[PDB]
Amino acid sequence: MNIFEMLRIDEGLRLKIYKDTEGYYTIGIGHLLTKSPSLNAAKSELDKAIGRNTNGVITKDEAEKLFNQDVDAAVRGILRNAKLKPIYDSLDAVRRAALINMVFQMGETGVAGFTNSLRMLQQKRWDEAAVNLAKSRWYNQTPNRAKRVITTFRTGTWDAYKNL
Ligand SMILES: [Cl-]
Ligand SMILES: [Cl-]
Ligand SMILES: [K+]
Repeated sequence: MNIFEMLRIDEGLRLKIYKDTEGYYTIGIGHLLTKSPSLNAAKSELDKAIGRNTNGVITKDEAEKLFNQDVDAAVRGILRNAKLKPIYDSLDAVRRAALINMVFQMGETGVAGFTNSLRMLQQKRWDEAAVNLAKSRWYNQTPNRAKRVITTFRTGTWDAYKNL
């Protein structure tokens, strides 16, 4: 297991524009296109992102290319953020993937807002961090995914993803 495999499980793979859990146009492996309710806007983006006039469908290789970029951008965002960098630096590699996962799903700004959870993580109070992380809109809206990510932070193992 690794961050790519982890996120592939959590986000799935769809080759045509679809709506994510929040109702937002997305494609490939969780690549958010826009928060706009306009499909045309989403199609625009798709074309910009892939570099060609697509008509809302992409190939698997194209989906994987956006995913590679997206994982890299999440790591990049954590590293540039004053609130997240120290947390990321303090973690082991399995927990680092859990944080990248959160940032991919909600964005740098979003995760940096998790102040208290972040502090418990940096303190390495795993059980407490896990309880705290669950007290969130994130957990309530995507509880199965959240539980997976939280278990990863709690244990430092991939047990939540094995068998998937
Ligand atoms: Cl993009
Ligand atoms: Cl879920
Ligand atoms: K998805």
